[PDB]
Amino acid sequence: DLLLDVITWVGILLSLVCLLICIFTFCFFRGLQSDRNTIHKNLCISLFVAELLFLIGINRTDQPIACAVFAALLHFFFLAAFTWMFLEGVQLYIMLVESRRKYFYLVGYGMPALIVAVSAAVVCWLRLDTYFIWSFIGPATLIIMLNVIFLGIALYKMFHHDNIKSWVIGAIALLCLLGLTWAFGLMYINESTVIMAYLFTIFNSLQGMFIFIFHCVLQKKVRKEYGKCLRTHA
Repeated sequence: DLLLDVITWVGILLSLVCLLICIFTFCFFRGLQSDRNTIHKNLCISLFVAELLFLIGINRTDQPIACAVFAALLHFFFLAAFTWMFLEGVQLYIMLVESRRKYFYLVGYGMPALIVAVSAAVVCWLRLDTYFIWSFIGPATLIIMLNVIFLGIALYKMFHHDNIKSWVIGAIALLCLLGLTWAFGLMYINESTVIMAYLFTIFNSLQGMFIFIFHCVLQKKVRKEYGKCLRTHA
């Protein structure tokens, strides 16, 4: 398990850095700020927190009180990131049919918050032996599928009838990347097979890679603003 952990540190750190490079460029710039800059900022914040909590809580169950906090925080932030891409798909559909910053914050964090508190009322990730690992997976898979539903609706609308097209293609690719990353991420925790846990590292490296290359340098708006700042400063 120790040998595989060496590889995971490389990938998770790369995901943390690649998110970090454009976690602030979503708030450090006063031009980009919009309804797709708050969703894409909270998404990176949630993924950053999830990655950091993973790196600090892979198996450290020596302190039970710390393990419980680790588990609750990770279970909250995973579904927070997933519902934030839900809100990203909803926003991409709305900007296709045609400031709600706090109301996206309400759906983006309230729904994960509602589940965690209610579920708690009834390895440091969770008990994967039935009980309510399925009660976690249910909402997660449901919102992933329904985000796919919106992404497909928008893509089909545009295709049979731009920049929204590129954004929804990037969003569906990013959602598939989260799927194929945090599917092995929930396998690296209860076991240590090199067959999937090792590829979990490269999927984190690609997940962060896509977040940093599509939504931070290939939008022709973040790149232009960063170039403006760079050229003006010196």
